[PDB]
Amino acid sequence: NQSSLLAEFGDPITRVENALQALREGRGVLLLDDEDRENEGDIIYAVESLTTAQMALMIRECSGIVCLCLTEAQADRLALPPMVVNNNSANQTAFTVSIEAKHGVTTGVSAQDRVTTIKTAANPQAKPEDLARPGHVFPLRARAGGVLARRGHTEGTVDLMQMAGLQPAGVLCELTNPDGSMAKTPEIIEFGKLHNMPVLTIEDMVQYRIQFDLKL
Amino acid sequence: NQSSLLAEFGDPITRVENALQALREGRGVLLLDDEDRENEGDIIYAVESLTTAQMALMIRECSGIVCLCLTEAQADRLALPPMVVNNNSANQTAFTVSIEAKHGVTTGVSAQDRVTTIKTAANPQAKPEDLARPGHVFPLRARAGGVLARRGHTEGTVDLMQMAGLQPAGVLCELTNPDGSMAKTPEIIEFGKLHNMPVLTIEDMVQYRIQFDLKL
Ligand SMILES: O=C(CO)[C@H](O)[C@H](O)COP(=O)(O)O
Ligand SMILES: O=C(CO)[C@H](O)[C@H](O)COP(=O)(O)O
Repeated sequence: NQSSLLAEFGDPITRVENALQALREGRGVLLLDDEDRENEGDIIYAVESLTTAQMALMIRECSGIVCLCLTEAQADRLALPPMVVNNNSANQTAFTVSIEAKHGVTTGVSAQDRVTTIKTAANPQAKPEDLARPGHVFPLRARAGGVLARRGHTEGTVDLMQMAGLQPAGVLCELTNPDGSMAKTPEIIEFGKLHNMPVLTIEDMVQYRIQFDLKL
Repeated sequence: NQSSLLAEFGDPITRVENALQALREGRGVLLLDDEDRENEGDIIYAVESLTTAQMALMIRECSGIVCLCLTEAQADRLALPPMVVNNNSANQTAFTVSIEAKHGVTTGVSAQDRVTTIKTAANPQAKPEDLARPGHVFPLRARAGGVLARRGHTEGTVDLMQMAGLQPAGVLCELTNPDGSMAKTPEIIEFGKLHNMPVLTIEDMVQYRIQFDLKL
């Protein structure tokens, strides 16, 4: 089972604390949502410490559709409305229009270029004109309340940054097996051991936020 | 130089003919745009013969942002308007809203799921309701006239299918080096030898279409 498989990463509180410390150290984490939801594990990195090598790993090992999780306030500052008015995706994934840094990039898709765009968008002083649309980074609007309002990786990403005392922006991408199928828990666990990345779940975060009374 | 490097794939007419034959055989090709444009090589596959293994290779080896090149007529049939009204991307890349098959998929990102979405969208009998929006496949509207009107990989993709007598839909994705930088011509050539994929350029296609008087 999953509870049993994740036991070696510690108990739920420990899994959360280890993930937060990894982010504070500039390392990535692996976040699983509910088994009855997507049942997928995303690599998560903080934007603050994001490097080209970390983006290259996401591209190499994940779906390649690398998303930028923002607060509603930051997406509003950037003038990024939802990509679609009537979202009928299964989870109502909150894609805004896609973005490219207006300056400092070329075609936008290289690992370096994606980082430039992400840092440009996540800048607390950013303005809409700093970003061209469309582009090759995919922002996502986290719901107010985080994982206590919506049990998505989007909310998990922003909550992890806030809980770790980091600027409230992170990137995510779904871990993919070489044959193109999506990684499930055993493969996620093995990837996290290989890359020294903590694994935790949305359920871990929810019970952690409830018990420590963690508004954000 | 590039002319010299591609000489081993044949002369320009031969490079085009070999690419067309590969597509007819269900194989992929590598298309380079102008050195002074993106200077990137895209893997191209025909939708008609697209397999999970081909999609997995694109995800593994390319940017992961896999695009579906459609005619204007097919995008209109699907009710896919441009993603952004005032496109200010550098090349005015003609992204529509992103799409997911409404049925037959789960999270949409697995290689199989992307193929299901692509085949669903490319179906000559498709209807808008067959696709959820947003999603994890990125359609692109090819300009009328193809590479004789716009020298993009988008037009190259649809033109190649039409020139090969295939249904006029193809997928593309930018070849990426493991370190996250974008592949340039020497790496593209080496990838095409490794994977038995012909390499050709947009310039090859333009002069080919002009000289053989090829409306499409
Ligand atoms: O679609 C996705 C990104 O492209 C993934 O599902 C991502 O994990 C965000 O979605 P959510 O917040 O719904 O879990
Ligand atoms: O952005 C892209 C896809 O995401 C690439 O540039 C793609 O090759 C299509 O663009 P174009 O037709 O302008 O060459």
